[PDB]
Amino acid sequence: LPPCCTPPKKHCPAPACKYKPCCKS
Repeated sequence: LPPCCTPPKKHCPAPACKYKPCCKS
């Protein structure tokens, strides 16, 4: 998937968005 750190899918509800420095940090 594309950069999770984006308006489209910024939220990190699922694991797929575990590599989101914007959500982890």
